[PDB]
Parts: sequence; C-alpha cells; structure tokens
Amino acid sequence: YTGFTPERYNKIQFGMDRTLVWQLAGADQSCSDQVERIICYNNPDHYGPQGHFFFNAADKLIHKRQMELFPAPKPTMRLATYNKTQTGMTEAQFWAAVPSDTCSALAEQYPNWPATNGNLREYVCPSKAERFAPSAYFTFTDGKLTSRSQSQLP
Repeated sequence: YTGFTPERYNKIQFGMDRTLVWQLAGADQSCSDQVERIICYNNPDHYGPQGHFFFNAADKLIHKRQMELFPAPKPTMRLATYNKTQTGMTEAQFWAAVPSDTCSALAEQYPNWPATNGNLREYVCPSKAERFAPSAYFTFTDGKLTSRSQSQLP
C-alpha cells in the first residue's frame, strides 16, 4: 500500500463515516480495513509513516492515531524530565515540565462524538530521533494527566 500523507490525515475529521474516511485516506490503494481499525500507509514500507482510524458502533470516526506522520521535532526526553510529571497535572502544568518539541501527538479520541467529553489525548516523547528510541507515554483524559509510563529513558 501507498500514498497516505499528513495532508490526508489533517483532512479527516471526527464523526466522519467509515466510508468517507476510507475514500479521503486513499481507499484500497493506501489502506487496510482491519475491522477493529483502518490502517493507512504512506508508502509500501508498512513499518513507515501511517495513520490509524477507529470508529464507534455507528461507524463514525472517534479516534485518530499516527506514527511518523508528525514526529516529535526535537527528541530530548530524559528520565529526570519524566520524573517531573505526576498524574493529576493539567496540560499546562505538564508542558511547563516537558518541552512540547520532544513529544509526538500520538492519538486524539472523542469516544462520545458528537459529544466532546471523555476526550483522550495521548503523547509519546522519545529520547532521540532514531526509530524505536526509548520514550515516555502520557494520556490526558479531558485535559488532566491520567496515565504516565516510560522505559529505558534517558
């Protein structure tokens, strides 16, 4: 598969029907429908950049995930930085502790779309730019940090 791009991912919006997401993502040329999710690939290297899309019971988009379409531009994550964070922080308090440029916006979810509550916003913050670098993982539920983990930082 081939052809999924950052510009396509930005065009795709919550509540869109599975059929519309599929078409705008590039359909069979670019995507695989795994049932639980749709995976759409930038190029034939299926370890390469890709978007994933998930649907509610009504087949409307509620969840966008991306790997290397928008990577962390300056990966610098270190364990001392991970140790500044604690669950209960607001996003502002978090970004004062952790530089935004070291994190990738991994996923955004609105499980109750078209209602906007229960928003989950997930970040992966790697320590270096090489693939599979040690990283920290963070989840905000409605703007409060509810999950944090890491392995092998620095």
